Amino acid sequence: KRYEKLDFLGEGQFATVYKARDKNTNQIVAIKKINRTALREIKLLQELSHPNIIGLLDAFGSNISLVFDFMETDLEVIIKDNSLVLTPSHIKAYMLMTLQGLEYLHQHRILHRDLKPNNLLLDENGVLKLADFGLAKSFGDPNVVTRWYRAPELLFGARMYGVGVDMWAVGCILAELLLRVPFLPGDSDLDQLTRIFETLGTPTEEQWPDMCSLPDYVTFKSFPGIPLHHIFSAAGDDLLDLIQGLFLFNPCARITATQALKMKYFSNRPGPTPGCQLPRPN
Ligand SMILES: CC1(C)CC[C@H](Nc2ncc(C(F)(F)F)c(-c3c[nH]c4c(P(C)(C)=O)c(C#N)ccc34)n2)CN1
Repeated sequence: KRYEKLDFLGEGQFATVYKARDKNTNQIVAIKKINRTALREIKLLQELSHPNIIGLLDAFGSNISLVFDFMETDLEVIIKDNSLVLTPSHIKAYMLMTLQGLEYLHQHRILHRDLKPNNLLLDENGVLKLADFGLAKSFGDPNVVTRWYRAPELLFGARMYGVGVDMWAVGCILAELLLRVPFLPGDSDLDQLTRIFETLGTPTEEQWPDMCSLPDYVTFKSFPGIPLHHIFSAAGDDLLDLIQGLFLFNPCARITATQALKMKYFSNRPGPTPGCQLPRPN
C-alpha cells in the first residue's frame, strides 16, 4: 500500500482515523477509513484550496480511505493545557486563521455547521485548518453543531438559516479561548437556551423581529443578562465589540466573517502572533 500505518488516532460513528507516512514523498498524513458524511467530505474538499481548510490529498477503496494533512494538535488541546498561557496576540492569530478560512467557505456558499475547538486543527508550524466537513452543506441544498456552540435560531428549530450558525459557534470558540472553559455548557436543548438568555439577556421583537414565529419558539423567563465587560474582564473595547457582534440574536444583524475581519481589533495592536511562535503542547 501507498501508506505506512504509524498510529491509531481514534474511532467515531463514521471512521477509524490513523497517522501514516506517504511511502513515496515521506510526508506524514491522516487517513479516515470509513455514503453521506463520507461522499460529502470528498464533494467539498477536493474542490477547495485554502491555507485554513484541511486539504484532501488522496482517496481510495471495501472501506473508503480519505487522506488529509496530519495536524499535531487542535484548539481543544490548547484550551485544556494548563502549561500554556494565551496572550492577546495568540488569540488574535487563532481567530484570524479561523475567520479567513470561513470567509473563503462562505464566499464559496458552504456552511461548515460543526465549528467547535476540536475541529480547529493546528499543524507543527501553527497554521489553523478547519476540519470535519461531514456536516457541511451548500447554501443551496435543502434541509447542526454540538449544543454548546449552537445558535438560538437552531435551538428554536429554525428550518432555513445561514452564516450566523457558523458565526455564533466562532464566538463561543473566542469566549472559550478567553475564559479557557466552555462559555455556555447546556446539559440539554432547553438548558442551552436558559444559559444563553441568562448570560446574554432574553431578547425582544426589536432585538429579533421574527423570533416569535420560529417553529419551536417558546416564552422564556426574562433575564437582563450579564454585561460582556464583566465576563471578559481583561478584554479591550475592540475585542468586546467583536464578541457583541458575533452574539447578536437576530441572525441577519449578526456579524459575517468579512465584517469580523474588517473590525478594528484585527488592525489594532498587538497584532497576531507568528505561526511558528504559537504555544505548543507535549
Ligand atoms: C488529539 C489530536 C491533537 C491528535 C492528532 C489529531 N490530528 C488529526 N489530523 C488530521 C485529522 C483529519 F481531519 F485530517 F482527519 C484528524 C481527525 C479528524 N477527525 C478525527 C477523528 P473523528 C472520528 C472524531 O472525526 C478522530 C477520532 N476518533 C481522530 C482524529 C481526527 N486529526 C487531532 N487531535
